[PDB]
Amino acid sequence: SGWIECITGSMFSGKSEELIRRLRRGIYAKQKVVVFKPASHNGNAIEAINISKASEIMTHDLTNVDVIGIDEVQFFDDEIVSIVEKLSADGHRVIVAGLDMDFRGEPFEPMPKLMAVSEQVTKLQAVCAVCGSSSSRTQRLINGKPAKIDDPIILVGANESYEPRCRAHHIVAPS
Amino acid sequence: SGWIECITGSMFSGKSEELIRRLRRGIYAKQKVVVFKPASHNGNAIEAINISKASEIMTHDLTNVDVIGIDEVQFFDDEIVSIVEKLSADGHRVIVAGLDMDFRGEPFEPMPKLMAVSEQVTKLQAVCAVCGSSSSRTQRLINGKPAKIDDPIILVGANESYEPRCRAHHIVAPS
Amino acid sequence: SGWIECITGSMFSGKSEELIRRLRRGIYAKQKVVVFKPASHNGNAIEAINISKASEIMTHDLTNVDVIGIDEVQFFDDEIVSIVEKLSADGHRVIVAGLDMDFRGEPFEPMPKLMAVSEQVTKLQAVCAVCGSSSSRTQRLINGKPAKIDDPIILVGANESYEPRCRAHHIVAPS
Amino acid sequence: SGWIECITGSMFSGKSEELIRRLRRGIYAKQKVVVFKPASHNGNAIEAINISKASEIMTHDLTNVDVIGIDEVQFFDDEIVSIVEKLSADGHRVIVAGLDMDFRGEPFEPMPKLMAVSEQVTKLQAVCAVCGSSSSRTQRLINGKPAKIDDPIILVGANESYEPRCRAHHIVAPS
Ligand SMILES: [Zn+2]
Ligand SMILES: [Zn+2]
Ligand SMILES: [Zn+2]
Ligand SMILES: [Zn+2]
Repeated sequence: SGWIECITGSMFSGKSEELIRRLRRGIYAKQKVVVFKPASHNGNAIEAINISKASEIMTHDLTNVDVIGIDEVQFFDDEIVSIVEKLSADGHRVIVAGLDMDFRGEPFEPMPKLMAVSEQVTKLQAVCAVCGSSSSRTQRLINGKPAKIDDPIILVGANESYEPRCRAHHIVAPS
Repeated sequence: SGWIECITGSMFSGKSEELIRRLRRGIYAKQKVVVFKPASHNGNAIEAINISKASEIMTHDLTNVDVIGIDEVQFFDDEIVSIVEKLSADGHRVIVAGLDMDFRGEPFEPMPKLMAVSEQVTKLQAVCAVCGSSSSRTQRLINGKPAKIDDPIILVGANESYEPRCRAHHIVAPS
Repeated sequence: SGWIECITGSMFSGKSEELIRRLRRGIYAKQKVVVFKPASHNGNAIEAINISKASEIMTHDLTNVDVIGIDEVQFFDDEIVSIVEKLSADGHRVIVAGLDMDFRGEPFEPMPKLMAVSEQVTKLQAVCAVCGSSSSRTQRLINGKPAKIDDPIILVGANESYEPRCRAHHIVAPS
Repeated sequence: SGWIECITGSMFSGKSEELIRRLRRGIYAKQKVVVFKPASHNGNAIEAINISKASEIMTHDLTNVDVIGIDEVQFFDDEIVSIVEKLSADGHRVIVAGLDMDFRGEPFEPMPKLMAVSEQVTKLQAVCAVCGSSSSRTQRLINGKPAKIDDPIILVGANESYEPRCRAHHIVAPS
């Protein structure tokens, strides 16, 4: 039967690299492997498919596919949850990777529900760019200073950066 | 600084035992440790506190407490999330344990949000009572047969049982 | 088929508690479970067997046993390795728990070989009794002071204690 | 202070990829990172150093290096163990990756001792090329058939291959 593996953590934790590592094990086992993302060994290669909408997944013929990866799952909405549940019901090994929290430390839909329903959950940590300890947050900086709680995701002409930080060095500025 | 560790999995996965194991490490380190639950080494013992409401946690003086456990967190509502966030902000190591899903395979509030915000997440599996493989679900049986999707949690006079099952042997009957 | 799971770590890491947790999953799956150590749910209970010698394991009829635990494996010599390999070959789930290192930080036979050959390996950490960080060592103290590199395991009339410590607070005194 | 992380598993388990993933977290934290192997982000890149002998490690000036990777550690002998112990004593985060067992299922020196002494140990599994279950072994095939227990590592003109297999599909032929 099928199952779901969930890979999560902050922006700099290497989630996507870990997803690919797991998928490449499929290749060496002579399995057919695909990875969906927001838009090789002895002849066997990961088939990568760029998508704009979660619903696109079901338009592909996956009957002969053993392992299905889905990267950056926070890009999609709650629809991806039932898709993943159906795929694993159908007998596929499904591996999903995405952010646990945004820059504000707010949970990123739909990872919470995916973590709750998945057979396996791995939360990867990064390393704090301030102190070098294990980190769990992503610090957004705008013009050198911590982003404010109500700063929009998209800006025009702003100097901005992201870095991994531990809880102790993560700052969300007041609105 | 503080952090949150999340222990989750099905009813028969040993979540509570794992919570206690982690807390007892605190004891051997000569830390002060408490565990809250829904209602010892060289003199140092886990202080267990039975509570009916999440809000009770904040009525206790925890200033000198190093490690705070909270068991069966699915008993509480979303209020427990900000409490846990505050406690870890305050510098405590907070360890929460609770169910990931109910008998229907539906996510059990508030574990999804807690998993999303926690530094560490461990999903424990049990062993399937049918086939002996790793299990992730809890099968509810009423009068020998799989519970229906819309069966109430409380019954009068029903023969009922729970057992660990893998996805392949977990059955939710139609309504 | 069978496999071997290895649980290791320092004296105060809760290895034995973790072993029991895993074994109790067997019970809830209605499996027959035994645990060997150096010398219950719905009728199904862990059968505990106290032994002086590794060779005793093979004198017991284990044909109907699903899960075999062996605690404190550092008590036994290298003979336990082939026994464990045979048991897992025979189709048993074998779970072994024991110390990784002694008070000197020296590897404790036969755990290194067992870790190398096992399908799964879990190294548990404790909490440092000095600083509260994750610990990997056991500090032996004799008359208040770090034990010396060539201090014997057995003493007469000595004041001695053990506590968990991180590498940074673990001290082995010169001979 | 420093510590040692050990990454192990069979030939097709992705050990080297996991090593690189961990090292790249160092980069994003603005740490100085090097990787030794048997013979980039915002200006910061992993410095890779090809070596023939473990003793070469100590001829490099590592005083300003935060994280030290060592890949394919089974290439080196027991000398690498004290080198790694010294480096971690010196305050470095040391990450070692290497094979747990050879094609015969025999422990590969010096990984057993490294696993015993390290703070963290991760054994990665691959996927069985026969049955698709989790695998822990590497099957060596010579002229289509399982390699014999006493077949040499080096051959002239032999058709040979390696594939990941579970214990149940791993075969070592009699001598
Ligand atoms: Zn920090
Ligand atoms: Zn089953
Ligand atoms: Zn310490
Ligand atoms: Zn197989």
